[PDB]
Amino acid sequence: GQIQLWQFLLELLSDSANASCITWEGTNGEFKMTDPDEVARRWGERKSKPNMNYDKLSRALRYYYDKNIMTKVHGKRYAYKFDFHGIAQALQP
Amino acid sequence: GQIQLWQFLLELLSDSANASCITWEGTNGEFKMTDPDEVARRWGERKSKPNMNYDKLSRALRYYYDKNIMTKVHGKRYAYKFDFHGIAQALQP
Ligand SMILES: [Co+2]
Ligand SMILES: [Co+2]
Repeated sequence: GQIQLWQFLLELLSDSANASCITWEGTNGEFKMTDPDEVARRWGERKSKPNMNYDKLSRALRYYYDKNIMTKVHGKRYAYKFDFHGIAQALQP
Repeated sequence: GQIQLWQFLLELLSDSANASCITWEGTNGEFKMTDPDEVARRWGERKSKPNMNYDKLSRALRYYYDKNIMTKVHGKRYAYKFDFHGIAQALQP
């Protein structure tokens, strides 16, 4: 059904078989997209939106910064951090 | 519906109207039970297990240590920390 981008990333992150494109790395919440192109592609497939690429995926994450769901780590690139404040709220109907 | 203990605490944590019994405090994932007795009571009601109390609630959480869902902050009391490793896995069917 209707799965959301943040949920998709935790799905990918939940299995180290996906490490070639995405993996936890760092302290609580921190991950890196080892292949952002591949992560965008897989999302596009899942949400049957085959116009999806990395630029569009990066834009959609921007929405999540103001919701406190996650935040981009400035300085590093392709690095991000899930925040429990917003995730706990996003987890609610 | 049938809801899980870790799921229940995130629900409570999602709303600061519950601060009198449970609140985020600290860095990513860190929380403390301002009223552990109240938290156990509300759980018992939710899972229709009216034998529930703090001692049993703290037992149930110990299960989550080896699942990496959460950990107890040693040296403090009633302080805990949700881990995104285990949570990402717990969200999976
Ligand atoms: Co936060
Ligand atoms: Co961890």
